Amino acid sequence: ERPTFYRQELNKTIWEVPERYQNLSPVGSGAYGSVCAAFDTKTGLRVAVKKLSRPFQSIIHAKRTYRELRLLKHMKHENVIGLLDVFTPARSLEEFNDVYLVTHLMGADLNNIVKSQKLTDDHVQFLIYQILRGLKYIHSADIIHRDLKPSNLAVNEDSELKILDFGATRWYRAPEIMLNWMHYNQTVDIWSVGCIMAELLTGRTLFPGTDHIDQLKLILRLVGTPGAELLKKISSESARNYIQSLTQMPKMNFANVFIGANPLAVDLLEKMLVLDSDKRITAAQALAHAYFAQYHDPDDEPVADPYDQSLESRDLLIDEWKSLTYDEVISFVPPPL
Ligand SMILES: Cc1ccc(-n2nc(C(C)(C)C)cc2NC(=O)Nc2nc(CCOCc3cccnc3)cs2)cc1
Ligand SMILES: CCCCCCCCO[C@@H]1O[C@H](CO)[C@@H](O)[C@H](O)[C@H]1O
Repeated sequence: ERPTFYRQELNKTIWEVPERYQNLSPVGSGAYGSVCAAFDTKTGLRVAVKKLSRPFQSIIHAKRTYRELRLLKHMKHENVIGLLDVFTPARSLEEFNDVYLVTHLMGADLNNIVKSQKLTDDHVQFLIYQILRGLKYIHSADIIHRDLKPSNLAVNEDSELKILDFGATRWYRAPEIMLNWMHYNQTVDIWSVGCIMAELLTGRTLFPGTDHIDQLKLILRLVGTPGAELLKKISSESARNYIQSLTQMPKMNFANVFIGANPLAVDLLEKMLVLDSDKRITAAQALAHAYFAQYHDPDDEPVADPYDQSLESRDLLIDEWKSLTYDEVISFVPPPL
């Protein structure tokens, strides 16, 4: 049976939700979009309901709506955001204009956990382990996050962590993304992890650049200027010439940057924050690293089913994206509680 819906004025608009979702009230001010906290009476969970803004206004909007819904429907891992529900008040394709996404209500992101303070080594181990476990899964589906940072990491009271993407902001970006490289390795995400880890250990931003060029300046100070093997890999003549014109600075001693840190943590950081992306440790390799001895379990670090990114990259008409999105809404099956 189709659930009974009720209507209510929220965020300047008329929301229409199934009655299982009780006591809607706006959260985040507006920083997560049009979102209300709610209580799901069916499951006994506090949830967040997001009303997608203008989902089918343009081809780009329609495409984004379909890409996010399809992707979130595919994500089924403890350390990655999942969808609790998705619904529309519409009874048919003809009147289909709104899409609501339902997730767990999240009380905190990683910054709310850190508060610019050092964490214990055991706590760092646990948090980084979970990020890497979630990344192994995401990367196995051939997906690159590309914007991993503390505000994209949800963390509950028992420090259980989920990777999401809400869509300063450059502090965790891989140098090759800063340089508009275009053939990104999955290890761009590993760079971000190294930056996050370093901050958890020290309670300070590793590379707090003031602007774009400063960010790169700070990075090079730690990891040194490119060696000969890396110089060989630069197709760009201008990039090649400029780096050749630079003054050679050696890699810093990480042990003398993270003073008093677990030497296993120092070792891992050295393997994450390598300028040459081809030489960075992968998510799977990082999980097997000794730093995570107390958490690593080879039999419970699952991979994803294959994910088709070509379907979302098509050039389709607005009503085609809308119909395909509608199908995704209708075929949705909630997770086992
Ligand atoms: C176009 C596009 C496509 C794919 C993505 N991706 N890619 C990923 C992964 C690659 C899987 C990481 C994840 C997303 N998307 C994603 O996380 N979306 C979210 N939507 C909400 C609902 C609103 O916040 C609720 C709330 C707010 C405050 C408190 N408590 C709850 C949460 S997380 C993004 C954009
Ligand atoms: C002056 C700053 C130099 C930064 C150089 C960053 C090099 C990143 O590393 C590069 O990543 C590319 C994109 O995935 C790969 O194609 C290359 O093989 C790899 O060497």
